[PDB]
Amino acid sequence: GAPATVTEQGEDITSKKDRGVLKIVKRVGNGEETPMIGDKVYVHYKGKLSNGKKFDSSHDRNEPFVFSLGKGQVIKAWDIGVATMKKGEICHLLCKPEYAYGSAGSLPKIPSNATLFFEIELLDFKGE
Ligand SMILES: CC[C@@H]1CCCC[C@@]1(O)C(=O)C(=O)N1CCCC[C@H]1C(=O)O[C@H](CCc1ccc(OC)c(OC)c1)c1cccc(OCC(=O)O)c1
Repeated sequence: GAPATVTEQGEDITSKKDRGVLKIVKRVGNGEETPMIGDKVYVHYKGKLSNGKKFDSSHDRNEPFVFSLGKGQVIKAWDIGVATMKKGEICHLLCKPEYAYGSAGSLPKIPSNATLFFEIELLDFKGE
């Protein structure tokens, strides 16, 4: 399925080249511009564990997830991955635990040492 395909065929987008964050572009977005550090970014996402269990979806809440990019407001894989996206882009992101919740996890849904899969759609970005 999609998690196997990004694991086996994804692009390593880490600066370290450590395979910690892998990406496949699923829907090509608009033009060339990507968001910059400090931009307010609006996204929709769904996330799943390596055991196949869904853990969250913004679509199910009928509102986007909003954060400021590159400020450590989200897990490392998301600051790294969203920074690569064009407006309107949908991608798949595989996140090894060192770029996600590590050995701690996030109770109750995320266990220790968890590799995470996300589908992410970048809706918009703007400077404040
Ligand atoms: C079950 C996983 C998780 C549980 C908390 C709510 C969100 C959650 O359901 C989830 O799907 C998730 O795993 N997210 C939410 C969408 C962005 C990616 C990821 C996330 O980063 O959530 C953070 C969790 C807290 C956090 C922030 C920064 C960290 O490192 C710098 C970090 O490391 C372990 C952990 C989150 C949750 C809620 C809001 C967030 O930012 C916007 C805001 O603060 O209003 C961010």
